[PDB]
Formats: sequence, C-alpha cells, structure tokens
Amino acid sequence: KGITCVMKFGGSSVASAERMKEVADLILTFPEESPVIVLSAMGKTTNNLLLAGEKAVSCGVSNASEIEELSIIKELHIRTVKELNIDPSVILTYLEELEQLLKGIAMMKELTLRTRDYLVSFGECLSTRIFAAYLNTIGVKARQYDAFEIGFITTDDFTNGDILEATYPAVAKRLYDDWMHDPAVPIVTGFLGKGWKTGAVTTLGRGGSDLTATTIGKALGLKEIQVWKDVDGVLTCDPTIYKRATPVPYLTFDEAAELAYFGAQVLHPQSMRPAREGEIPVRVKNSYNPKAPGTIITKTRDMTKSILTSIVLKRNVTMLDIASTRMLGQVGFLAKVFSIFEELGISVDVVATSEVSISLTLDPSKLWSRELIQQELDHVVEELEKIAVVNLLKGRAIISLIGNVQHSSLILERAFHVLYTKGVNVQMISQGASKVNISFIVNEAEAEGCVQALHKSFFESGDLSELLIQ
Amino acid sequence: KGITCVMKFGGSSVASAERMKEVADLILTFPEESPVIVLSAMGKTTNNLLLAGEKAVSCGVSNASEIEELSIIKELHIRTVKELNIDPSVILTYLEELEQLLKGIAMMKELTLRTRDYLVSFGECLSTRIFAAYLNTIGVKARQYDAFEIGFITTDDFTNGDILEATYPAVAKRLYDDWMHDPAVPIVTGFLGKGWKTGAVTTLGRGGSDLTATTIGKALGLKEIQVWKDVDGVLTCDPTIYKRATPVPYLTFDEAAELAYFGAQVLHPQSMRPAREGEIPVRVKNSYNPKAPGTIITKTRDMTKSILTSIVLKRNVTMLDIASTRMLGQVGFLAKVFSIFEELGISVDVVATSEVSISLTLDPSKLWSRELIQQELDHVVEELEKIAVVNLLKGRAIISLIGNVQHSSLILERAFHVLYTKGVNVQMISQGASKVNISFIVNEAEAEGCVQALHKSFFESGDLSELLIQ
Ligand SMILES: C[S@@+](CC[C@H](N)C(=O)[O-])C[C@H]1O[C@@H](n2cnc3c(N)ncnc32)[C@H](O)[C@@H]1O
Ligand SMILES: C[S@@+](CC[C@H](N)C(=O)[O-])C[C@H]1O[C@@H](n2cnc3c(N)ncnc32)[C@H](O)[C@@H]1O
Ligand SMILES: N[C@@H](CCCC[NH3+])C(=O)O
Ligand SMILES: N[C@@H](CCCC[NH3+])C(=O)O
Ligand SMILES: N[C@@H](CCCC[NH3+])C(=O)O
Ligand SMILES: N[C@@H](CCCC[NH3+])C(=O)O
Repeated sequence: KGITCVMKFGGSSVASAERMKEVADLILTFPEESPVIVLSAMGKTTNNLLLAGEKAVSCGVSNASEIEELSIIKELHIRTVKELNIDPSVILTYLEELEQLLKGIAMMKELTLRTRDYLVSFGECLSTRIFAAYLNTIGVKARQYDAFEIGFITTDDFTNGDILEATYPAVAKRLYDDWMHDPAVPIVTGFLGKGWKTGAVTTLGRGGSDLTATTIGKALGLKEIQVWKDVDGVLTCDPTIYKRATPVPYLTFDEAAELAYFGAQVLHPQSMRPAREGEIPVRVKNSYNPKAPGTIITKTRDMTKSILTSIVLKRNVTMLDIASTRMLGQVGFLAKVFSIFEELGISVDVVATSEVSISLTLDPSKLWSRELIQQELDHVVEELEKIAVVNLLKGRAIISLIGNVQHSSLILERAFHVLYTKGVNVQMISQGASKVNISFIVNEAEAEGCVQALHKSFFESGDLSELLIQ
Repeated sequence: KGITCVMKFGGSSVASAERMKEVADLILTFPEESPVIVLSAMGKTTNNLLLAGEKAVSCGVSNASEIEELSIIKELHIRTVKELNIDPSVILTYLEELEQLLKGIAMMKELTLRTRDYLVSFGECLSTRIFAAYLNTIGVKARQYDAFEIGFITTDDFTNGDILEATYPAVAKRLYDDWMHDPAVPIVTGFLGKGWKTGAVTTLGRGGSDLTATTIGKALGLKEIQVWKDVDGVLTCDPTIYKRATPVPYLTFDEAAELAYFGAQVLHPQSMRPAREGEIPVRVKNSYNPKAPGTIITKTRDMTKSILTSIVLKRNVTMLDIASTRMLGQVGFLAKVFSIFEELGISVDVVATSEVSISLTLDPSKLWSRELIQQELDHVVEELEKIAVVNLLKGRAIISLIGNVQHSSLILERAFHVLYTKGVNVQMISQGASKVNISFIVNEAEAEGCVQALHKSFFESGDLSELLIQ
C-alpha cells in the first residue's frame, strides 16, 4: 500500500533528546501507519542562528568563535548526540561548517538575505540528521532528507521562497522511488527549498515547516496532513491567558486562516493552500494525548451547533489615526497613505475608516524580528503629517471574535453587553464582507480581563440557543 | 454699525421668484441685524449648466441653440425677472453669453475643466444679480458681488479650487470699504473663486457655497455663520426615510464632520475649516421656522444625557472584497490595492480588514456625477484579480451610527439587539480610533426598515439613562 500521512513537528517537540524520544514513541504508537516526518530545528536554534548572524556582523574576526549563540547551538547538539548515543562525526562536521560561516560573516561585516537563508538551514539540517540516526539506533529503518536536495523548487527571493509548481511531481517521484526500492521512514527538513535560478538554499517564509508538510501531502496524494502540538488542538482561547480554554473539534480551512496563526502558533494561511487545493484535511494533534481526535480542518463542517468558535488576543499593538477633511470624495488618499508605509517597510494589520479619517494597527511585533524603535515611528508620523492630522497610540490590544457569521448580531449583542458590564469601550472595530473574524481594539491592560469575561459568556454559559425559530 | 452675520441659502431656497420672496422676507425679519447673503444658483441650474455642457460636446453647432437644458435655464431666469418686476437687461446679456459659450463648446467638441468652471459660474452670477436687483426694488439697499472679483483667491485646479490665505485680508478690505462708503446688504456668489496665476473663474469644489459663507465669516470675524434649510436643523435621521426625525439642538464640529454632509445635505467637512480655525459657531436654521434655534455647531458641548446623536443612511453602495493569504505579514499589499483604485480614478469610502482580506465600499454615487458603468467595475476587478481573489457585491447600503463615544458598548449592545430581533446580519463593520461614527454594511432592501427600527429604539424609547453608577 505504501506511504499514509505526513507528521510535522515544531521546535519544542524536538528541543532535546528527551523530547525527541517522545516523537519516536509517537511513530511507534501507530505501526499500522507509514508516515513522512517533517522536522523543524531543535527548539530555538533557528532564532539562535539568526542572532549569531547579526552578532557576527559587528563582533570582530578574532572572536566569532566566542559568539554565545554559537556555543549554545554547539553544545545543544553535541549533548543531544551523547544522550541519544549517535555517531557524532556527521554532526561535528556540520557544526564546524557553521563556525566557519560565522567567521565569514564576521570578516566581511555583511549579511545578505541569501546568506541568512543558508545560516538558518543548518538548523533543520542538524535536526533531521540527529533524529534519523536515532531511529536507526532503536530499530526504526529511517532516511533523512534535505528538502532542497529532493524536489523542493522555489523562487530566488530568500527570506520568502515561493514554492513552484514543478515541486509536486519532483518530490513525489523522488520519495516514491526510494520507498519502493527499500522502505524507510522519511525524515524531511522544515522550511527549506532549492530555488530555480541560483540553486542556493532557500527558506519557505511564513508558515515554514507547516508548508513543507502540506506540500508533501498534496505531492503524494495522502489521506491527511497532521500538525503536532502540546495541547488538544485549536482551543477556544489561549490557555496562557485563561485556564479554561476548551478544544475546538472542527474548523473550516476558512476559519483556520482567520484563527490558527494568531490563536495557535501554527498553520499560517499560506501553508494551508496546498491542502486546500489537494482537498486533504489537516489535523492538529496533542503529543500528550495522541489517540485523541484533536482538531480537523476541512473545506466544510456541520454549523448547526455553531455560535462562537474562538477568541484571539493580539498584545501590545501600536495604533495610528489619520484624519483629513480632504479625504471625503477625493481619489488617491488611501493610495498615498499606504504608499508611505510601503516606502518605510512597515506592514499594517487592522484598518477601519470614518468620513474624514482612516485608522491603523501595525503588525504585532511577535510577527517580526524586533519592535519598531522611536525613530521609525517618528518617521511615519512626519511623513503622514504632510497630508493629515496624525495621532499615534502605543500599548493597545486586539481581541478577535471568530464565529459563525450567520449569528453575527447574536454574537455582537452578547459581546458588547459583556464589555458594557465591565465599563469597557472598544476603541476601533473592523469586520470585512461577511468574514468570520471581527476585531476590537482595546487597551493592553484591560485585554486579558475582557478575554476571560467574553469566554465565560460564550463558552461557559451552557448551550447558546435562545435563537429565534418557530 | 457693522456686518453682524452671514446667511447662506441653497438652490431650492432661491429656486423661483416665489421662493426668493421668502428669502427677502427672512432678511426683513431681522432689521436689528446686518447680514451678508451667500446665494447658490437657482435650484438645479448648476446641474442644468453642466448637463448643457456635456450635450454641447456632441450635438453639433447648428443644434446648440436647441439644447433642452439651455431652454430651461433661459426661461427660468427670464420668467423670474418678469415676476420680480426687474429690468431684464443685465440677465439677458448673461444668457446671450451662456448660449454663445455653448455654441463654442459645440463647435470645438471639447469641454475642459477650466471651461466647466466658467460654465457653472453663470448659475450664481445670474442668481445673485436677480436677487440683488429685487431687494433694491422693494426698499432694501443691496449690492451684488461676484466672489471672484472681490478677493476670493484660489489655486488653479478647476473642479476643486483651494482657497488661499490671502483671501481673508483681501475680502475683509473690499467688503468694508464698500460698507463704510455706503451700507448695502452684500449678495455674494457662493461656489466661486479666482485662480492665482490664471486669473480665471474657479469653483470651490465640495463645500461649495457653505465654504463661501464660512470664509466670509472668518474674514470678517462675525458672531456666527448661518446655513439655511427647509427643516429644523440637523435631525435624528432623514425624514424622507422615517417621518419621526427630531431636531438635534447641539452639535460638535467633529460630530458635524461625520454627519452633516450625508445626514443633512450641507456643510461638507472642508467647508467648516474656516469656522473651526476662526472659532465661529455655525448655525443651521429653518426658513419655515426662523425664530427657532435649530442646530448650533460649536467646538464642544454638554455631553451629559447624550447617547446617540443621529442615524445616517447611504443608499445603493457597491462593496468589494479582496482576499489573499499573502497579505498577512507582507509590506505593500494595501499600497498596491489602493494604487489600482487611484490609477482607475475611483474614490473608496468605507474600509475594513481581516487577517487575509480587505473589504471596501465605493463612494455613494450621489457624491459624483454618474454611477460607475459595468465596464468600469469589470476593469477594477480584473486589475485586483491579478493579486487577489476578488468579489463584487452591488445593492448594499450603509447605516452610520453617530453617537457619544463614551457609551459605545451601550449603543452597540442595543443596536445589535435591534438587528438580531429583525433577523438582520451586518455584512461589514467599521469604526476608527474612538470616532463618533460607526458604519454597518447592510442590504439595500432591508436598510430603510432597519433605520426606522434603530430610531424607535434610541430616540423613541424615552430617556435612556440606565448608565452604570453607585
Ligand atoms: C522597519 S523595516 C527596517 C528599516 C528599513 N526599511 C531597512 O530595511 O533598512 C523592518 C524592520 O522592522 C521590524 N518590524 C517591526 N514591526 C514591523 C512591522 N509591523 N512591519 C514591518 N517591519 C516591522 C522588522 O523586524 C525589521 O527588522
Ligand atoms: C471613475 S472616473 C471614470 C473612469 C475613466 N476610465 C477615467 O479614468 O477617466 C470618474 C467618473 O466616474 C464617476 N464616479 C462614480 N462613482 C465614483 C467614485 N466612487 N469615484 C470616482 N468617480 C466616480 C464620476 O461621476 C466621474 O464621472
Ligand atoms: N523551523 C524553524 C523555524 C520556524 C519555521 C516555522 N515552521 C524552527 O522552528 O526552529
Ligand atoms: N500588505 C499589508 C498587509 C495587511 C493586509 C490587511 N490585513 C500592509 O502593508 O500592511
Ligand atoms: N450652486 C449650486 C452648488 C453649490 C455647491 C453645493 N455643494 C447649488 O445650487 O446648490
Ligand atoms: N482617498 C480615498 C477617499 C476615502 C477615504 C476613506 N474614508 C480614496 O481614494 O478612496
């Protein structure tokens, strides 16, 4: 019969040899299944590599081997080899290479996007190699795969490699030929690709390893794509904010796009496209409860019992207000406003309007590498102040209500009633054409309290059917 | 002993000799007041002039004398002169010219924005001259003023002439030299100005005659600027839609900027600026109820007991939905989207977003000269369809809630409760940073019934003092 499913594992699932032992244990929980494993770098080593890169640019040549992130990375992997009882030879070569590259960066005081992609590639290259070797140690015939060396073909822009159509038949042929010759559990690298023109190593951008998994899924026409987490799938809210988060058994690919990336930390909208096209359900599973259903994401689901699906919190968002009387009935003000943002390399999140104003939220900082500094903020405001009365408000927060659009008025009446009870007034509201997501801009300090109250009202007040029938 | 105030009158107020008689009666109602009168063109002549322009472009030379709109404008003014019993000479010369200008357009088959401004200038030029002559007929010493001849100094962009700072000193000086020499009631053309470097006749764009009134106000430092209508000021909604519309006694310049243009048909936001910076209250009065207060627009007002201010309806709007998985975390998607619109000469109104979509609504057609034709839409969609999945939805409507931002949640709980009762789901919601204006996108067919319901709940349910206190 052959290959059955793809299993994707994030950084923290393989943060140590001990965690790696859990993953291996999962594979052996389903021997009636023949999976493809997709691994990220060992928890936090991807971030560590990038930090090492930036540090290298300006530390000096004679002390690139001293960069802390380098010895953090070196030691994690040496130690993981020891603990799992692997031949350290292969990993030691890759680590010496890593140090060499950083000596290169330090010498040149230069770090291009092309180099950045190469740097991070060590991460999952080390990951998959350690894990594959370990499986062979414990009797599991396994083969490690560098995505960029099988059929993963992308464009040649680096931080954001776009998967090209020729990937699907190339990957399918490569993984199939190897499996039929002699079957071994494929252990494939995360957010990596080859790139058409340069041949250089590429990262898949946002929704990295998830995209790798979904791509494999479509290429091999598998029955489902599985994404593993430490909680029971997608939850009604973030358990960090409020302990009473409950699992959400069924999602729609559409609902997921509005939810899974900021609600869970998985399945960026771009990653689910190969699964939407191939019509392959995506499942989010708990590695601490692997026999449980989790969350299936499909094209459609039974909405009969559906009122609210989940609550989402964005924290510490910067809001801008852009007011001008000239706006009303003028062509090209919106074009000018967002052009300024594009010129200054800033991505904007939420947008709302009035007759004489446009209001903004900038992407949450956690979506990027750094918070914007006062310089960069004073720069947008000055540029904007040429055409409008501008006003900047730091320390705000977004609450997103993801629910069944057929009961929007029901949702909103209840929601604002709750906020009214607490004396909370939403500063900014934005919902698009019958979209499942509606955003409230609130103060950072009152956000958690609001989320908890909203959760109590929607998910802890029993079955919500006051719903008008006959 | 000095000019005391400026009174502005719209087209319908001077649509005929009979309506003009009402205006003169208003002037004589306040002999203890010395007004400056700002007149629009005789109801619908402005539109008729523009219509005559378009027709001239392609009817042929011999036929220009027979343009329907030209025949209408000729007889209205000839007949008005007849009834007011004035010397027809001045008017007859101006009508000769008008026919000559159209004969020119007809020959050349070209209508520039420069000509367009000259064409419409005849409206107020006729209007003011008839009224001025009539006042002198009945014992009211009066002097007609062409705005472009008294120091309304403007930029040389035609459809949208911008008032330049040199206007205030020039106008105050010209209007005072004439009044001190011998006092007469000034009758000024409303929609007009003179280009700085062309010396050519200019129209003030949106804001129109209202702007002329407020400009004169600031220039002469008067106590108030009065805008005349046929109803008791600004109402709680449009009486055309629901009979129970009630006067809104007090308004804020900010509230007015979100309300007056679409709620009433007066005071475009750009027209209130000279009154804002000059710190002069604007009053909206009823010509059928002249001793009544109406609506005073001031910097600030007593917000105690203020909950909802007014409900606004925008009929027949076109909504667009623009969805892409790529925009989440991308710089410049908003910049491109609205660039397309700018390149296609279209002004967008309401905007909202989701994690992977941006939705928007196009300026209501009444704000323009024509509705967008099916071809023009298909081009917007095609252009947008290159970067996203696009959906066009005709036959929607906007309900705008203008209220007290301090009771946002209260207002919203109630509103959505009403909508839920009716079984209505809002398709798109948009409120900017603590703005008084929140917009719902609804279906055109259900809109009117919704407005009535909302009005019943907010303005007819008695005193709405159930606020959280101790
Ligand atoms: C603002 S531009 C940098 C300035 C300039 N364009 C350049 O490249 O030299 C991007 C930087 O700001 C950070 N950043 C923080 N918030 C951002 C946002 N909302 N959109 C874009 N970049 C953001 C990113 O991590 C990145 O380091
Ligand atoms: C949209 S452009 C016409 C498109 C044409 N291809 C061009 O570039 O000149 C302006 C015309 O469309 C009409 N129009 C209707 N709705 C409009 C809107 N929302 N924004 C701009 N123009 C609009 C105006 O009356 C005006 O006559
Ligand atoms: N795969 C790397 C970078 C993030 C990719 C997101 N799937 C890691 O988690 O260490
Ligand atoms: N490209 C857009 C991204 C946001 C799209 C709407 N959620 C920007 O520059 O901010
Ligand atoms: N004079 C025209 C237009 C004035 C400007 C209106 N915005 C009228 O009769 O209303
Ligand atoms: N300049 C904007 C006008 C609308 C601004 C938002 N209310 C446009 O091009 O559509």
